[PDB]
Amino acid sequence: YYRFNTGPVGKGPGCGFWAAGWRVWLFFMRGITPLLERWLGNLLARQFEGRHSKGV
RNA sequence: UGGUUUCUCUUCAGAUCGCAUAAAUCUUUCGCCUUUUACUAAAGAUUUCCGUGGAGAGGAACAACUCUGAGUCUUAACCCAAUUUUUUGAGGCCUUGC
Ligand SMILES: O=P(O)(O)O[C@H]1[C@H](OP(=O)(O)O)[C@@H](OP(=O)(O)O)[C@H](OP(=O)(O)O)[C@@H](OP(=O)(O)O)[C@H]1OP(=O)(O)O
Ligand SMILES: [Mg+2]
Repeated sequence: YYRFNTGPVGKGPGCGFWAAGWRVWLFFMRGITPLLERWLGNLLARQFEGRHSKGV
């Protein structure tokens, strides 16, 4: 925004440069994918296999 | 002495790259601090995921070929006659050695 709102261009909304935040949130997904695949796999495996009482 | 786009599989590659950058586990300190998660911010040890490269094999061509550029019997007209070279100052004779 400091580079965007420099001269005659004011301080309205008017700024879609979503590439930076887009990269930031996709690099979040890059690492959250194993964690959520493991967590959702255990969720589905407990729902369809049952809970093991004193197994571990 | 002479010819590649795409799909899959296998294998080997991360001591200067993937000129980009996430998460997790352990162990040790921490930092807050009702306890457990969920966390702070460092060191270390390890892993997973999104990507990548080299080689080989096979498939799908929707590219087109062999007097052709380069020959082991064709094909760069120029390495082809005045003192330094591929055109003789040559010619003649005689003695020595088993
Ligand atoms: O109000 P300020 O503290 O001056 O800052 C605001 C705020 O952004 P910050 O997060 O940097 O404060 C606004 O964001 P909101 O949280 O209010 O949504 C933003 O507007 P948008 O983010 O909605 O675009 C706006 O930007 P601007 O007013 O330039 O359009 C920006 O103002 P400043 O840039 O003047 O700080
Ligand atoms: Mg209790």
